[PDB]
Amino acid sequence: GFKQDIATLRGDLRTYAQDIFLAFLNKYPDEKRNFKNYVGKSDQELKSMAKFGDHTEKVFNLMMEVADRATDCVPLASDASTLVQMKQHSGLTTGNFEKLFVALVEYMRASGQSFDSQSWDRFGKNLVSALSSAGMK
Ligand code: HEM
Ligand SMILES: Oc1c(Cl)c(Cl)c(Cl)c(Cl)c1Cl
Repeated sequence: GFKQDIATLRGDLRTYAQDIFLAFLNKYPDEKRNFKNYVGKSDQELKSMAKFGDHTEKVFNLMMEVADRATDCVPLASDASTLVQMKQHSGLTTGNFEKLFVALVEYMRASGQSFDSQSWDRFGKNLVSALSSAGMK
């Protein structure tokens, strides 16, 4: 289930984080307007850029902490308010988080692995709800 999936992702996190984030940026190319430094690069080129690998791993590091702290795929209000208050997320709306979790769930659904895609879908919707409640537009 969901807990085992957090372990599975953590056991190869650099690779999972990079491949899921690339799936997000390729499914939703407009979302690069938040990452202007990633424009005009192929997947292989991005995976060569120090900040791509480091930023994406840190994102997933914190996403897995938030998922691990969740009950029944519902994140702590403390984690939702951290994600809202982050200066790095100044620009963002829940739609930005929605698209990332659509890409993550589609990635899990395409993988040959027994990922609980249903639970990640719930987690993505419940994090969007918690982000709105904590004052993200
Ligand atoms: C659960 C979902 C997410 C988590 C846990 C998360 C976490 C983080 C973290 C930890 C950083 C700091 C990275 C660093 O400085 O090395 C960061 C930066 C950032 N995040 Fe997020 N993030 C999430 C979703 C999103 C989404 C959906 C967007 C935009 C569509 C976004 C846009 C950014 C931007 C623009 C930065 C700063 C520039 C960059 O890191 O490349 N985040 N995020
Ligand atoms: O560079 C980044 C990567 Cl790889 C990911 Cl996955 C995310 Cl969510 C963000 Cl915000 C940045 Cl800046």
